[PDB]
Amino acid sequence: QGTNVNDKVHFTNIDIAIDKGHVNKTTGNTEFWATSSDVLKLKANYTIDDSVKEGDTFTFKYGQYFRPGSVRLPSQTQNLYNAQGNIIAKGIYDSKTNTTTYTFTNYVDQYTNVSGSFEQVAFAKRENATTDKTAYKMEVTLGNDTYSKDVIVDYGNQKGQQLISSTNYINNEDLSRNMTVYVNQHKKTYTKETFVTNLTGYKFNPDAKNFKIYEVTDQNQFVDSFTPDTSKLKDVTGQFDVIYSNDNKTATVDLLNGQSSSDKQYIIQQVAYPDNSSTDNGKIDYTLETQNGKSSWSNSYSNVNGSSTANGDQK
Amino acid sequence: QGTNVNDKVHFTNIDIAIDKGHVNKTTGNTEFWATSSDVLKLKANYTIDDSVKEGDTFTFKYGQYFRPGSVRLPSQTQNLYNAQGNIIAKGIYDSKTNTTTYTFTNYVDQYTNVSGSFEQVAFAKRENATTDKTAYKMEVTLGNDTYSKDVIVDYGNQKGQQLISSTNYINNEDLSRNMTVYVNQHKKTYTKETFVTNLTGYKFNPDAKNFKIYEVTDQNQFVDSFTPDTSKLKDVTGQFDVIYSNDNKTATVDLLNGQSSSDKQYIIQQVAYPDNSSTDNGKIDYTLETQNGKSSWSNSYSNVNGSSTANGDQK
Ligand SMILES: [Mg+2]
Ligand SMILES: [Mg+2]
Repeated sequence: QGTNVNDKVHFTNIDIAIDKGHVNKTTGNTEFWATSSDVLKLKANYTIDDSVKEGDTFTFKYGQYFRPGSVRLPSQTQNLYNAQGNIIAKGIYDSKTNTTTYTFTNYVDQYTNVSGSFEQVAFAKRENATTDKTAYKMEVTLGNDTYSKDVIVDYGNQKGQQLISSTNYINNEDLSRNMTVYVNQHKKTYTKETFVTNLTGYKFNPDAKNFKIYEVTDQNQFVDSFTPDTSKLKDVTGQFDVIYSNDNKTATVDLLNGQSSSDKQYIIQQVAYPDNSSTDNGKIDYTLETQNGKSSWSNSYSNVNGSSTANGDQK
Repeated sequence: QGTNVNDKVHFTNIDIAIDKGHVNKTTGNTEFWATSSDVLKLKANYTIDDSVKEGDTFTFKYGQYFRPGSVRLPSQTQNLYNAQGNIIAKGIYDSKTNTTTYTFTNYVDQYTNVSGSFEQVAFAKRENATTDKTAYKMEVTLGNDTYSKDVIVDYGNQKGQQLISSTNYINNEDLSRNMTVYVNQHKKTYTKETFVTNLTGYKFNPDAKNFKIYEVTDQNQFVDSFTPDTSKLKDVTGQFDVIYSNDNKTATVDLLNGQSSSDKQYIIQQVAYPDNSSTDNGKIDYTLETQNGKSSWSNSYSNVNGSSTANGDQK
């Protein structure tokens, strides 16, 4: 009962593809533009040996640079279906081990000569696949069958920009946007440095204590993937006053923080929660006001479903 | 009751954008590649005059070349929401008049100073926006506020191909693929002409009488949009023998049809139904076997969700 049957579930035609992929003007390669709506697609065929029984298990093990999901983190639930639309294997995905463990239903005792296929949306493990225009080996083991493919990733980090942001990830359970903002990558000096975030369709939760400010101590902390390793970083959150306003849709912080000038470099992380469950569409707008003027970077969320919103004053 | 309040619902910042759009390498323009996953996005802000009351109506009227929806036809249901996630206007889209009529709830009596916005996925009206690399004026009237934007469409009709297919539309209610296949656009002569369709993840319904063969009598009838006008066409369906096999996943037709040779040109339409409701992913493969060898064209469906299937022999 619970027997591991990795050796009895046989995968063929394993493939990782970039969907849709962006062709690099100069090199001619198709790349994975992770911040331009590309995803990875993992596909395979499989057969199940007849001796497999109800409750037998098998695993999908994903590698260092590869995981299921998209910008949105994968569900803990991962199921496989039959052509009738019924679940035949119930899977639990563990992020810590980057592994899904599937358990067969009674389908495998009710049916013989089973063959199937799947297609799964997949992505870079951003905390490891860190750097723009760099090939990373995307690896997976389905049962005991291994496959790998090199994928060139680009996240578009423009290291000359004084303000640049990206979605780090979307939470699968609450659809919150988990943001990463890079301030001062090019190491200028400022004598005014007001950082404002304005949310459309989202709100901050100040009580959740998830607006975090890290002082960079090494340029290589700014990973191109916008998924820095917050355990390497200097947390200075408590030194700053983050002021909320506009129904928790605006956050303002004086990054000078009582100094007359600063050449400090920052990684800022934030969590923005959709207004309601009818949509997660919206926009997050960043501005940085310095002595030289204002820089801006925005992040828009517009799905293929459409949406609408409205507000008014109750009488 | 039921007062038309088009004059009392005011739209601003109306926009139609191509999402994502494709840049034409030669011309430099951003184009709507309708068969390469682009859609249109209609956006606007609005305000509601306070005198509007429950049951008051307003329209969105779409133009000759523009409609809501995507490759998938729009729902008859079109709602507007507030930031709490509640419906504030219940809409009915009529394809015949290309108009949505919205009815306000009691939100517009219980609230004052209402403003809002929407974002709607939209598309070409393919029966009218027929031709590749052609600008079509995409027009809409929201209330009494009109807007238009020229959009260059491309469907990728390669007129030199002896066989080419496209999705005409996806049915919104049953997710069927409604396909258009062009045979012999360049008008060659054949002495073998076997046309086969193979479905993966879909089945034909032979009983439904929706596999149609039209004999082209004017090159113009091949519209690049793959949405020909079947009223201008010569229906020859009943002359041909369409042979179903492989669990209604394969259809085979001898297009020579008892002649020794043929230079006829054909438009073929078909309807392919998903195996189940858990997904509509899958593929349709077409081949044409002539004296010269075999031509093939395929259409794949791979959503951002993932899917899986399987089949076996019930014990
Ligand atoms: Mg068995
Ligand atoms: Mg009113």
